Amino acid sequence: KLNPALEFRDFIQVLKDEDDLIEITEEIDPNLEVGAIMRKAYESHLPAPLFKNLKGASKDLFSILGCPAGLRSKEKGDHGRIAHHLGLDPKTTIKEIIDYLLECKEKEPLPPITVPVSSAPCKTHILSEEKIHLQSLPTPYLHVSDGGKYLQTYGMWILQTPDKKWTNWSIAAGMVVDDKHITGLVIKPQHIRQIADSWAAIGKANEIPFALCFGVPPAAILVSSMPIPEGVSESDYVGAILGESVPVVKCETNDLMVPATSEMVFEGTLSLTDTHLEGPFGEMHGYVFKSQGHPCPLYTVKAMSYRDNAILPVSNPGLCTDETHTLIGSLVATEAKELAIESGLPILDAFMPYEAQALWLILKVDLKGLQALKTTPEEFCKKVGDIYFRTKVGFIVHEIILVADDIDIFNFKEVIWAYVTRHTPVADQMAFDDVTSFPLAPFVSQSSRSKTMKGGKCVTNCIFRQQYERSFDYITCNFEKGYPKGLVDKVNENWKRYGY
Amino acid sequence: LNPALEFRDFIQVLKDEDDLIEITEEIDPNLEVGAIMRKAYESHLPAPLFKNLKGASKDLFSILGCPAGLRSKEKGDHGRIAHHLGLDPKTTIKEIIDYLLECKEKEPLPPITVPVSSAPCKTHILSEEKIHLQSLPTPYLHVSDGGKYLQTYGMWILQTPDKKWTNWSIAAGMVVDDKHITGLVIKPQHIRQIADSWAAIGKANEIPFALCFGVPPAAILVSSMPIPEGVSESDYVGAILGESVPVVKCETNDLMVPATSEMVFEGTLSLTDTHLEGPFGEMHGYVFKSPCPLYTVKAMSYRDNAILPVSNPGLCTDETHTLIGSLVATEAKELAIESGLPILDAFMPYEAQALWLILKVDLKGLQALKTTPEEFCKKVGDIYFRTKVGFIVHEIILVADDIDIFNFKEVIWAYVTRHTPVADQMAFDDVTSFPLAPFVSQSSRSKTMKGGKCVTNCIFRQQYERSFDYITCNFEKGYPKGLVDKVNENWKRYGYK
Ligand SMILES: Cc1cc2c3c(c1C)C(C)(C)CC=[N+]3c1c([nH]c(=O)[nH]c1=O)N2C[C@H](O)[C@H](O)[C@H](O)COP(=O)(O)O
Ligand SMILES: Cc1cc2c3c(c1C)C(C)(C)CC=[N+]3c1c([nH]c(=O)[nH]c1=O)N2C[C@H](O)[C@H](O)[C@H](O)COP(=O)(O)O
Ligand SMILES: [K+]
Ligand SMILES: [Mn+2]
Ligand SMILES: [Mn+2]
Ligand SMILES: [Mn+2]
Repeated sequence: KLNPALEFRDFIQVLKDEDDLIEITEEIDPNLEVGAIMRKAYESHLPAPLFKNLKGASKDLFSILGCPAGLRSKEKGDHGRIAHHLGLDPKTTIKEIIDYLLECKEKEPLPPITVPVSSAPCKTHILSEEKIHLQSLPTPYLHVSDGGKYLQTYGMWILQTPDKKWTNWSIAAGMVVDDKHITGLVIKPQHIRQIADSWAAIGKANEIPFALCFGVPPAAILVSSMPIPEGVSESDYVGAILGESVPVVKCETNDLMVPATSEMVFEGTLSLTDTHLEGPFGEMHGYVFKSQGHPCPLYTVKAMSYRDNAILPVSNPGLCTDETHTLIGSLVATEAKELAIESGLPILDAFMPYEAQALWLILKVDLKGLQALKTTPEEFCKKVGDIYFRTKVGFIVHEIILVADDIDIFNFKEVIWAYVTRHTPVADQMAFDDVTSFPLAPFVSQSSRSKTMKGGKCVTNCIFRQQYERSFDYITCNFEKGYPKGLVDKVNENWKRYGY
Repeated sequence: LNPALEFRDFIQVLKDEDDLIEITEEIDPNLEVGAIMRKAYESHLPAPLFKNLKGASKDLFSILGCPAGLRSKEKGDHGRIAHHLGLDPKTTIKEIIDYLLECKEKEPLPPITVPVSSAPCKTHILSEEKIHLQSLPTPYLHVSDGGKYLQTYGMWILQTPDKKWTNWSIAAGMVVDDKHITGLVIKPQHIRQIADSWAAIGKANEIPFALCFGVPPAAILVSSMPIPEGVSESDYVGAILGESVPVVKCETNDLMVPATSEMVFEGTLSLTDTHLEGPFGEMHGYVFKSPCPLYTVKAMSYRDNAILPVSNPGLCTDETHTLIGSLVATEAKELAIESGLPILDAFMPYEAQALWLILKVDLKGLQALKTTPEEFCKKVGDIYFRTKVGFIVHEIILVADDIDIFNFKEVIWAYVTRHTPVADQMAFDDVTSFPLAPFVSQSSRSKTMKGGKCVTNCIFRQQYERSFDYITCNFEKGYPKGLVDKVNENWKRYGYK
């Protein structure tokens, strides 16, 4: 019996059973080759590559699994890979996946369970400080012009507060610096930064304990990507999704708990006072820019542990569609739907289209609910923007687009139609000048707005004026919706006989 | 086969390409014609030729639908459009546009009168009391249309009182009763400009016209193109064809009609005698439940087994996008060259329902102007939105020369990643609005008819000044060609099926 949500290796096996994984046995260079193969597979929605013979590898360190949450063909279920991180039927839609995650918020949180070390495959091999050699690993060089090799693209950073009440799991990119050090972005408003600032506040900025875990339970890596509330430990919600506690063991060199079935675990201390230049790194909007960036904190690795024949999962970001659109975007959408429900807005669904590179959040609006409020477009846009852009859930989003409930927001052909035909350029767009800008957006990073970090965000009204007051019946001029059902069925029936 | 010159040769070349289905079973012109057309358009399928319409006579008529719809890439996807011009069927939309511009530099060839005996449009001739427009199997195209639309891919002919300008153009035309048709006749369209000349000398109620169906395909393409005022479209159609269009006189007035037209209607137009028109399903995808001039039909002439060509507008992609959009883009490129802007290409993406005009900028030419985003956006908007060529266009989008503007994947990528919402958009408040845009028609801007247009800057600030090298993070552009080729070569050996 396979349990893909609880075991990374069972997740591999079910993708094999669905012919959605290719074991590549010939020699592949971690320098560019891995990365280009991944981009080709993401962009035509093809099977996930599993590289078994990397140039420079040892028997144990490591294989690479690329594209762990890319899209695949509609026949097998196109979001199948996502659905298997949650233990759901491979044909489940992304609307359904979202509404499942919201149901699991109502279930009892189950905290992790400690198990004996001999039951943790992550403890099979252990390396102390003098045996750590990060430059000897077959780490990938993923994009032309990247500043280094990125070991950490699909692992889980684990940090805990000084008072021990909140342990955080999240994903952020991590670059190998030298034989013992990794560096990466630690920016507001992310929780990794909030926890580090709390270590600085009690005098320990140069010695923050961390763990970095690869090939965790798939449900854990997906909740690592999700912006749940401050103070809530990811592990307890992951337990609710699994229906059982995640099994964990303690680190060798600190008090943190790591999943027992991890492929690889790195441990150490993070310093906010000892910094290094990071990047460049190809990013979720499709670009490598040569900008040297701010200097970033340094992670010092002091121990590692791993399984026999260990597998590193990898994400290679860029043009749609990859994990930075299917996870970051759809998990912002999950929490955006939750926020509409708690603040009383009449939203049926939310979604971040892949074609818009996770910059556009579409809200599908219930028209009876909207009419009950007896409001105007100007007041509704302000209320919505104030809810979303002044909170952490809104951070990556630069344009919020409001459409009526006759639009399938999960179909980008319906969304681009409503966008160009139902909003007046400029006049139907409300600017928010004083809110936090998203620094990765290229129109921000490559402007003066990078110095100031405020504004450039908008709410765009694609709801007709009459739709705020009452019913408004119009015909949509295509085959499926423009003609009555009986005629559609008759044309579909006689299609062959006509001569097609 | 000369498909640019003969409508029946166009139908045959489509037969030879398996791009035409002769439908022989009985089909109702009430909704069924329309629905079949929509299904064909939307999956880029072969054009339906309806041979046995309920209510038809032997001669009046069949319907060809989807004459400038898209087809499979294997056959050439703009093949139908290339055939209107006599070009190879795999010619790209880029090459089609550039061909139309090269044809502006050839010598115009005015029409040539031929004998009435050699002219098929004269095979059958009806006099005034033999006109019965309600006995034609005219299509009822969209649910909630305000009536039956006979004129959707025919050619209106109007001439100035001095005889020096003959205009050919397309505009929708709805049957009102047994003798009368009504259509939109609006500024700034040449048909309104010419009608107003007749009103100015006291003949607003008796303007001669003709209406022709199944014209030479090159003529129906130019009829949809905004060429300059006072140029008779016939003369440029001649330059395109490499010969004069062959024409014959109308029975009841002095206008000349193409000799091979399937059907010709003749009469007088009145601007002061109005009737309710519409609603009609339109180029942006809607019928809304929301008073135009009257055309009096006084004579008709037609071929044996005549064929009415039909366009049914709606969602992308149909003739309102492949012709109206691309021919605005053709004239938009001509205006850039004439005004001196650094534009390599222009296109109106079909996905944006012909509301978006994308302009591909040459960065060395832009850098040579020593300008800013604010000043360039003003310069571009002032050229386009204040002239007839910019009439349908509500957003102009400026991109650099690394974007293929003919591929909508790269357009939407550039759009969302390279402009700051609002701050990088310049509103034009005092220019004329397109009254068909749904955001205009369903707001109080329907009554003012000004504003709601903008130029959106999608060129990075540094690209106005100098080189700017970044990597595009996909497979074919992100990696060296050698490595791209190596991966493609070994793809099957890895295990991909
Ligand atoms: C799935 C995923 C999420 C990335 C991500 C990537 C992936 C594959 C990469 C590694 C390919 C590239 C860039 N990533 C970063 C990122 N957030 C961040 O602060 N820095 C990052 O470097 N994220 C988002 C981050 O995981 C979410 O915002 C979480 O909500 C953070 O958790 P938190 O709410 O506990 O802070
Ligand atoms: C190809 C095509 C073009 C339509 C058109 C359609 C098609 C199929 C229809 C019939 C399906 C629906 C609506 N159309 C109208 C329209 N222009 C207009 O003034 N009224 C219209 O009703 N046009 C565009 C018109 O032909 C262009 O604006 C020309 O440039 C007009 O020529 P002009 O420069 O000589 O005035
Ligand atoms: K998280
Ligand atoms: Mn968190
Ligand atoms: Mn004209
Ligand atoms: Mn014309």
